[PDB]
Amino acid sequence: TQTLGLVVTNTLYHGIYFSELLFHAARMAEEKGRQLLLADGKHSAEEERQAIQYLLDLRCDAIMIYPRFLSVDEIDDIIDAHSQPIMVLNRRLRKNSSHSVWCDHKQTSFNAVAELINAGHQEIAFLTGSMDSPTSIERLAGYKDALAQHGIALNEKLIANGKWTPASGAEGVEMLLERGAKFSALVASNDDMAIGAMKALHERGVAVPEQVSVIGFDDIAIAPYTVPALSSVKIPVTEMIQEIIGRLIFMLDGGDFSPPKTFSGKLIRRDSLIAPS
Amino acid sequence: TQTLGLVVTNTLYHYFSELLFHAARMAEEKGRQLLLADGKHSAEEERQAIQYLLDLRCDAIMIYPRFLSVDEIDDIIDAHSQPIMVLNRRLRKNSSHSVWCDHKQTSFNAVAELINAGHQEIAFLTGSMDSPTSIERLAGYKDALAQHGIALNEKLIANGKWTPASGAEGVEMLLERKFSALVASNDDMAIGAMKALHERGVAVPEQVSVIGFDDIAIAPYTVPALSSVKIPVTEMIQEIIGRLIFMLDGGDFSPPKTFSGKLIRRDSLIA
Ligand SMILES: OC[C@H]1O[C@](O)(CO)[C@@H](O)[C@@H]1O
Ligand code: NA
Repeated sequence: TQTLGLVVTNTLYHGIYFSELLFHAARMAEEKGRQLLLADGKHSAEEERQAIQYLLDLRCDAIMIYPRFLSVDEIDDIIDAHSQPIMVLNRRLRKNSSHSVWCDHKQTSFNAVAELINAGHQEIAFLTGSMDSPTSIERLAGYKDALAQHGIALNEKLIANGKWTPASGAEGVEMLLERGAKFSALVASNDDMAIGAMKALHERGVAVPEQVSVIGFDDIAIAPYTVPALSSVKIPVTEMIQEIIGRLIFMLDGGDFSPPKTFSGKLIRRDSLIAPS
Repeated sequence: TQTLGLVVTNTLYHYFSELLFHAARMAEEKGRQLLLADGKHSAEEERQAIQYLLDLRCDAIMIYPRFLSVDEIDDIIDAHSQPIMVLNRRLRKNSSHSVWCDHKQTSFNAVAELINAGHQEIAFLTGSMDSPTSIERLAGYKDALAQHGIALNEKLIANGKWTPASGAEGVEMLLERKFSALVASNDDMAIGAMKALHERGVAVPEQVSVIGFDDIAIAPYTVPALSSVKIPVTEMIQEIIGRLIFMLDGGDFSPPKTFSGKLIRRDSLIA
């Protein structure tokens, strides 16, 4: 039998929803008659690398790595050092670019922020995710680029560092309100923080969306059911997983590495978003 | 280093988020590698998953079964010297190899806490009826009523599917037929239910009190904040990983620990 190996970091948040990604990977492997193995990549570059080798030494025939910590170059070196088909999710490779399936998180963020600016929002708050996360880093970069491209000055008092948890959302908002710098819209780097933030705003008697419009990322199942319904950036996780797993199985059947279908999210517009007052 | 193998069918890869995070974290705090295999869609495939991991030289196995029966699981246990344990299922012979929560009892106790606070007409939204947890929560609800001794009304009960959309749909159904509290089988459903109540302009908790099960991270941040039954998932994972490694470390098996849920009262509930 052929086995597909998955390596995924033990982080509380994942930019590509983990149970969703695992579900579609498992389903795809099952339908194509492959066994699936997932190894804990744990929580550092070194352990992500060791988990890849571990799976090979279990005779996995192909590997999908979803790494938080390994640098692009480290990933390219891994791919080159091995004969088995190895592909990377959520990171864009420099040398082995056909081995990546990636979503331009920076662009998605730029797009959500640009939408706020074109709806009339000049003073936009931003809640970051953890600073060790590529996805968090890209979203923040897309926020700063959207401001700078629209001739809006960057003010770090409008950026609150968060940790992907609802609590960090509520606390990030309380911190921004105490800072006193005015804002008409808030972009949270995931839905959990956006929900925490809507709570703290409601508690402080700040109307959403009337006084502050809110956007998250992830488009979680509860987003249409928050009060008010949460506008959110949807990532094509399912598509992305079917691509990388489908390609890895293609390789095992004699396929070759063809150029990348790249991906982008879409902002889903719900009641938490409107023009300023 | 030693490896702990985890067999979980993909039909459960939708609580699962928690288990994976916590099993991995707890394996790393103890210096072990976690490896997971997919139990797929049959007793034979779950069995084969376990054997697969063993033949890859995992040192101990945890399974979260869907298809394999306990008779079947007890026999797998007897046929292997490697520690093999089961999460969320009660074993008959090797009960010490089991980590399980009495979902029917904690459901009972939560609904009872509603009765004692003054509720008499209590609505109930089920999870998917192929899930034992779903069965047991319904069961615990019907027991608390019958025993209080409020008489079961099948009009106060709707079928859900564990999703927020199904919670809203369930409430929509219920509204086209009188209750002061609503019990949702998970938070996700509770949240969709509160959305449908708000949409209809039914006041929560003033008109309808709402509780869920799971106590998810977002619960305190909903509007109103969601009252929920906290299951000790983290503690149960710590227990199963801890016990396996105890076996590996040379220790031995022990009578199973009892885990109970607890109702956390928030703004979405009153007496
Ligand atoms: O989808 C979430 C629900 O599904 C299950 O994983 C299987 O019954 C439950 O443990 C959980 O409450
Ligand atoms: Na994280």
